[PDB]
Amino acid sequence: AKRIIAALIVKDGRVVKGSNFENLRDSGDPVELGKFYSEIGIDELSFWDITASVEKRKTMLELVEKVAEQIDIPFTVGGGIHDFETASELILRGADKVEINTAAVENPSLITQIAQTFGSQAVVVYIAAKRVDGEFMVFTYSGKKNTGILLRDWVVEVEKRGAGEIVLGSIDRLGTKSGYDTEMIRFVRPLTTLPIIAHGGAGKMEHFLEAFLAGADAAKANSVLHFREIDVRELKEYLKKHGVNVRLHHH
Ligand SMILES: N#Cc1cc([N+](=O)[O-])ccc1O
Repeated sequence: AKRIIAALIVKDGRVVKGSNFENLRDSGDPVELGKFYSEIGIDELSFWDITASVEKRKTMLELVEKVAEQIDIPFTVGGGIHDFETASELILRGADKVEINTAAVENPSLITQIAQTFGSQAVVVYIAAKRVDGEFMVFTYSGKKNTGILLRDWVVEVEKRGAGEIVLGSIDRLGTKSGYDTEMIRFVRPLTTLPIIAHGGAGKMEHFLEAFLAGADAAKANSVLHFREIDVRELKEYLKKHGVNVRLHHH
């Protein structure tokens, strides 16, 4: 089974750079846009917040509460989640999963701490990687720091610490529309039993097929969806056509 995940970069409760969906009352409203995606076949949403520190905590909690009210598919929230209490408030307020990267690399036990209370399934570790001198290396602080840690080693440790999913982000392909980094995905696939979410490089429908052939369990994309370079229901139809298994109350 494969998942298509829409990623929305948000700031001050707005979708950064908005969208091309003229049928929407507000093409820059993350809740309405997310709601719409859920109705046309997106399997999950992922929100990445870049609000300034002062209002950030409150803005992210308001976001997840509003989203959880209106949508029924799973969603992830991320962006500067650095400790357990921040992760916890967001999950309790409505998010299904939290995404972490830098804070996990600096304190791998953070993975375990969140999973202890909320289950491994609530913990998504984003791994940003790039080729450096012929090796896949792990990068932190939004791609600014080469940690010197090998991708191979961090993937294995991440599963060991109890993460539920890995987002595998190729800095080599980010923003290029040249396609997902399938060599990187194939490199990581045999190292872990966790679901792998491909991120970085999506430009056309065929890129998604290639990513799944590489062993990804999900594929995440941003502006190619919001600017409607790819249509969600067309993409699902296309994937199904070529043999990809795509899909189309607790007290
Ligand atoms: N969600 C998300 C997301 C995360 C990162 N990131 O953790 O570098 C980048 C782009 C994104 O859309």
